[PDB]
Amino acid sequence: GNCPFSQRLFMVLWLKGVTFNVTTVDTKRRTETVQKLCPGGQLPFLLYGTEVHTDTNKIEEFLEAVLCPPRYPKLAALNPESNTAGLDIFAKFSAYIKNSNPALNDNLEKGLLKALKVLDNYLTSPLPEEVDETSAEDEGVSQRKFLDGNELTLADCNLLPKLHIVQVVCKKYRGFTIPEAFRGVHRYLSNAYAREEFASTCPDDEEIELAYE
Amino acid sequence: GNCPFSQRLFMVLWLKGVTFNVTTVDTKRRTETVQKLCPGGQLPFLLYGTEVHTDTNKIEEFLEAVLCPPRYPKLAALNPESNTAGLDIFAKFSAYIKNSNPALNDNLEKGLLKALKVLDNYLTSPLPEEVDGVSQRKFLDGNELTLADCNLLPKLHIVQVVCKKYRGFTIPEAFRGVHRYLSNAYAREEFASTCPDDEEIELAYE
Repeated sequence: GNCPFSQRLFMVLWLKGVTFNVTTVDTKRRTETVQKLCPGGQLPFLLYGTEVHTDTNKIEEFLEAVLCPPRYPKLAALNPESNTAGLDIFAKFSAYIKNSNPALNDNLEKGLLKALKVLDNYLTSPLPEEVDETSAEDEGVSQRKFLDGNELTLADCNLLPKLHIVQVVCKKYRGFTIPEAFRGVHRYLSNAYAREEFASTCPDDEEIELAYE
Repeated sequence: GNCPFSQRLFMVLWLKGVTFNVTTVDTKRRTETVQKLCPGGQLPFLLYGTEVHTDTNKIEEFLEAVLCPPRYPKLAALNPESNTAGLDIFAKFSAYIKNSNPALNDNLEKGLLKALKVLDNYLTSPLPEEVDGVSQRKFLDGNELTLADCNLLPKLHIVQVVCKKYRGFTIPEAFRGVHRYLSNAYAREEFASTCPDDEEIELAYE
């Protein structure tokens, strides 16, 4: 499976309150170390067509259990749906970007769009906690910042690195962007990119670009 | 390999300032979590005779790299000898404790004693930082706990506990280096608070 020393784990650490030094020297030392620890590859692998969408990170499980309340905040989502929202996106991305037959590109692109749209609908439908909240402009449209509410959870730690990779690699190598009509996905990514826990653990475009040549 | 979610790792965490609540209930939950993560066993495995003494903990290496200065203290030892001192004690122990033949016991014990003595000599010999004689430093590499201590101390402690219970064997008082090292370690909560009790150890190797 995937290298467990990943942006997902970095986000978990930062959200637990265990932050890193934010310098290029630290980025390099971290990257070199993870290269040693995960010689087979450090960013999440592309999936094959029939693969289930699980991606267990044992170190994440350890940290959530042992770095726990009261000393550390609990990061697990409250709504089970949050833990599966968008999970198929990296898979649809994988099939789309691995394909070099132009004849299959349209069906595969639509597959990725459709999985994005499913996420968008999750992001724009109210969660239980929102039942008596008032939407800003359109009745019954969710305005929460992240998957499970207004706080980052474990579910966001897995999804956002992957979504960010999808965006960088598709933009670079296909000229594909996530439609602006997916307002929930764009709000989500905008709120995420504004959080140091995501932005400071983000690999620069060049590391992502080179990873997926 | 050995379960990476170990006393060694917990020591590293506490030495970086990432601590935990230590009540019998919190400790029990952590133990349970690690059993789930490492069903095969949680304490370091006994070695086979031909096995090299390497014990790579990738999560430890990761933590040292990322939880680094200026925000956190560096824990890597400065003297390379620190990282190999006593690495063979767990292997000598393994040979000694696995043997069931009373006729071979005395000379396996000699091997274990000899390995403890090599460590004792390292601990009593001044490091380069101490030069102009007996060393007064507390730990392998100096007066601060390092990653090297995080590996060695859990293992040395298990050797002490198990050997005392199943062989009536103790580290001679005369190995002052070793005794002072263990005393100084037991006086630090980063070790004590992450240490399984004697029954958990004894029963794990029974």
